Formats: sequence, structure tokens, C-alpha cells
Amino acid sequence: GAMDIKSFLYQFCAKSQIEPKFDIRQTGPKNRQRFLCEVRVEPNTYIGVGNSTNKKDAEKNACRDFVNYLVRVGKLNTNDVPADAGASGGGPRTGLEGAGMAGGSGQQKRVFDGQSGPQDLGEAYRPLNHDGGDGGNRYSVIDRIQEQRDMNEAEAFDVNAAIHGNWTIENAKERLNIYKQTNNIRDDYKYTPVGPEHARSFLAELSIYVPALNRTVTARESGSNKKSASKSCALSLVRQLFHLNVIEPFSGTLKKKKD
Repeated sequence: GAMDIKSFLYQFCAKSQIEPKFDIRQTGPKNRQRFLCEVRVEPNTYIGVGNSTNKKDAEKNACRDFVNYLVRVGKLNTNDVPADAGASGGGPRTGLEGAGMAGGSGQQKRVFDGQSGPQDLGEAYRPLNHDGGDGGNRYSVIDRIQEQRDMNEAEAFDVNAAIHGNWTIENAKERLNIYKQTNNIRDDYKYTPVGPEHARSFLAELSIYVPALNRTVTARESGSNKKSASKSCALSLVRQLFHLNVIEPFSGTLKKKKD
């Protein structure tokens, strides 16, 4: 009902009332057998060669083969050419090649500090320590031991204090504390340290800061001790403050007089 590739060659030559002449040579290889179907066809300028193991299928090969020329000469049609996919192993891979790596570093970055040597004029002006205290002395709260006669008695004589106004040495110090507190002035005994044993002594000059009477009242005295210098320094100020004529008069109750 349908035509075969071998049938096409028959119908080709059939127009001349002939058919393709088949010369099928049985060639014997070592592996098996092979029928080489060489076909004699009109314009025989090319011989169609089909190679199959058996004669039966060699007829198929020969006809299929010669069609490649038959269609190229335009004598037969490309519709007659069997492109059948019955066999496998005919599609290869193309292959993709084209890789490329790269990478520059760029070590252009070289810098400098541009620093100059630091000079030090600051160590020549090293900071100093200062004591900031209100004067925690404030013994203005002790009365019961201030009624003591023996303090004055030990210090010296009332007969000399009388000419000052009953003013003795250490009794004047707390009164000075009150002068500074009332005048709201800030000062302190300049305790000037003297050399060691070779010159074992201590100096202490005290000043009253310019009072409401705008005057300069200060005294510079010495002692055998830092605290003892502060004794003489305060007693001498009694006359200097008497220049302003300002101080609450003292009163000593002489109890015993030694004949």
C-alpha cells in the first residue's frame, strides 16, 4: 500500500521501462558477513553503494545511499530521503569553553605622617598643689575648759597682760579668728620653714587682709616650733590691730598674787 526507498529507484527507471541493476557483492569480513549492494542506475556517473550485513537489508541501504545524489541532481525529491530516527547515537554535544579570571592589586597607596618633633615647654610649668580648707580649727565651741586659770598662769603674768587689756598670747588667737570671720577676710599664717638641726627654728608671718578701715596690719615673728611661731605672731598683732582700735576687751580674774 505504501512505497519503500527501494521502490523509488524502481519507479525512477520505470519511466524508461527498466529497473535499477543491483550488483550485490558479498564481502566477507572477519567479524561476520557483509553484502555490498552496488546499484547500476541511469546517469551512472555515480554508483550507489549500500552496506548491510545481509542481502535483504543491503537493498535498503543501496537505495537510500544513491538518493543523496538523486536528490542533489534534483531528479528525485527530498521527501523520498529517509531521515528516520530508528537508530540512536547520532546527537553529539557542542561544548562550551571560555573561562577567564583576573585581578589587579593596585599597591599605589603609600602615605606618610608628615609629623614634626614635639617640643615640651610645658614641663617647665608643672602644676602645684594647694590646700583648700575653710580652717577646721574652729575651737570656738569650747567654753568649759576656757574658764581655766592655769592656762594663762602657765603662759605668763597678768601684770603684763593688763597693759594690753588682759590680752595674752593664745587667748588672742581665737579672737583673731573672729576678726577675720567678721571682716570676711581670707588669710593664713605664712609658716616659713627654716633649715634643719643646724638652724632649728620656724618663722610665721601673719597678715590681716585690708579691713573696712583700709589699713595694713601684719606681723612677722618667729618660734622654736611651727605652732610656737604662730603664738608670738598673734600676740604682736594685738598692738597692730590696736591701730584700728578694734577688739572686744578681755578680762582676767587674777586670783593669786605671789608676794
